[PDB]
Amino acid sequence: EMLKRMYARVYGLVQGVGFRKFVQIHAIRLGIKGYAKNLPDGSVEVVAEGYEEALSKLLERIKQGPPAAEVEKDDYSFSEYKGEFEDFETY
Repeated sequence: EMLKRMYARVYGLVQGVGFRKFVQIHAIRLGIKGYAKNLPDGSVEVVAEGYEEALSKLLERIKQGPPAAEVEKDDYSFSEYKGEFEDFETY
């Protein structure tokens, strides 16, 4: 398998810092589809599909965030590609 589905969630100073826009820019550069979403607890989740290597690159960016973010904690999982998405959105 060359494709995967990734789920990731980050905590810390991760909302109001341009995080979703940052993830989207990187996802589009990497050819990844899915979305980034602000959650009510202050965390951000990302659901993404595409080449496993590209998803790993996107995860490295997710772990860092844009310069105004500070990611304190994360979790993530890679599972079977479902072919669910057509672009990369934010919510």
